[PDB]
Amino acid sequence: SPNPPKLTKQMNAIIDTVINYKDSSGRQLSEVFIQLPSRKELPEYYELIRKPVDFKKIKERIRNHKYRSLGDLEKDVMLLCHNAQTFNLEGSQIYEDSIVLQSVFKSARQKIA
Ligand SMILES: O=c1nc2n(C3CCCC3)c3cc(C4CCNCC4)ccc3n2c2cccc(Br)c12
Ligand SMILES: [Zn+2]
Ligand SMILES: [Zn+2]
Repeated sequence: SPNPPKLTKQMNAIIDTVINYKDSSGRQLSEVFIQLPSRKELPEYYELIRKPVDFKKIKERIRNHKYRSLGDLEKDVMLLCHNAQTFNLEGSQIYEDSIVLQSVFKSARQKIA
């Protein structure tokens, strides 16, 4: 049966909150994470990261009704942030941005659900 309207509305609002988020410096943290690096330019990314995912793919899964619960969506957002932390150095801007986006996802979920 189709996802109920409440679930659909919740996923769009949560992902939009994460993608649109700007820190105290005015920087949109999601920017680098929208699209994966190219397989031709950065093959080492695909050698180390077993399940690559980006926000474009998460938005595709939301659009095509693939997530059946908020937990399903959370699993992919957490995977994206975990991959950023696996590939990139601890303490780097991209590693630290992914930790902030995990927090933004959780806070947005608490406000809509
Ligand atoms: O884990 C990630 N790490 C990175 N990096 C790092 C590799 C090393 C540098 C940062 C990216 C770098 C790019 C360049 C390409 C060429 N033009 C500039 C930007 C593009 C996407 C990148 N990207 C992700 C994109 C989506 C999801 C995840 Br979870 C990641
Ligand atoms: Zn549809
Ligand atoms: Zn794990």
